[PDB]
Order: sequence, then structure tokens, then C-alpha cells
Amino acid sequence: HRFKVYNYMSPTFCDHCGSLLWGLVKQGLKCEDCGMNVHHKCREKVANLC
Amino acid sequence: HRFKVYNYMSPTFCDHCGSLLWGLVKQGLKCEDCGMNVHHKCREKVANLC
Ligand SMILES: [Zn+2]
Ligand SMILES: [Zn+2]
Ligand SMILES: [Zn+2]
Ligand SMILES: [Zn+2]
Repeated sequence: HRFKVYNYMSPTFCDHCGSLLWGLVKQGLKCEDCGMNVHHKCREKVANLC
Repeated sequence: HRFKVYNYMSPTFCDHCGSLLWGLVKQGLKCEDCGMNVHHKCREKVANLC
């Protein structure tokens, strides 16, 4: 994965843990290649396989 | 048009005046129906026709 920080325009959940990516901006990280969305706290817990 | 404020993820120009929508977040307004992108200062100068 190549996670880049993303500003989400709709309530989006974290593809790793299932809770909402809270906030107005900078809510999480979106992988540039496959679109997985994760909380900053969950990026490290995701397998690299993309 | 139904302009809603948008957080752009790439350098985007204003479809009304041609200058860059400056900033990291809240750079401009995107029309929800046809995707036109405008600076907050240009929203009022755009014809309504969407
Ligand atoms: Zn990925
Ligand atoms: Zn999470
Ligand atoms: Zn429009
Ligand atoms: Zn403009």
C-alpha cells in the first residue's frame, strides 16, 4: 500500500477496523493504488499486500 | 448550480476565472450536479445555468 492522507467528502469507514473516519478533513489515509481507507492509528496494523 | 464547499486533492483551477484554487482544504466550491469548480469569490459571478 501507498497511503496518502485524504480529505473525505462523505462519512467513510475505516476498511481495517470498521469505525468512522472522524473529522472534517484529514480524516484518514487512502491507499493511492487500491483505495483502501484507514485511520492514522490503523495504518500500521494493515498487511502490506495491495 | 448547487455549490458545496470541497476539499481538493490535486491542484485544481477555477472553472470561472482560470486561477488556481489555493489552499490545502476548503479551496473552493464544487457544484454537486455538474462538477463546476469555483473560488468562493467567483461563485457569485457564475451564471446559474447548470
Ligand atoms: Zn493498497
Ligand atoms: Zn481504523
Ligand atoms: Zn452546476
Ligand atoms: Zn475564480
